[PDB]
Amino acid sequence: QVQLQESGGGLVQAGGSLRLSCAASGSTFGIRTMGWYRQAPGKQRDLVAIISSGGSTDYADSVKGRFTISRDNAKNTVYLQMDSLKPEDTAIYYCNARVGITMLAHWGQGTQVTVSS
Repeated sequence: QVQLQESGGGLVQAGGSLRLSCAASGSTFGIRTMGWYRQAPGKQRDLVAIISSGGSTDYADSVKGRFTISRDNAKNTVYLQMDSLKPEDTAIYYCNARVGITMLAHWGQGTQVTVSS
């Protein structure tokens, strides 16, 4: 069982930055991937950044070059550095790992990101 603790979001001006933190606990040793998802108002939740245990990363086109996902193994935390924020980035952000059809963990409350202009 893996629990995920999301933090770092909030209200920020366009062009500003936020750093999201996804802290994992439980059977964390075997986590293959970890993704940052976002869910804009009224929209499906989509994966926008993902990192492998090896540190490999992948990004949704919309956030490429602006968001950076990284992990600190010692702290069992996966970060999303969000730079050059746009109003279009407003969403609740969640971290999770997909395991087949289902997810590694119950979805957390996520962390609201609101980008004002």
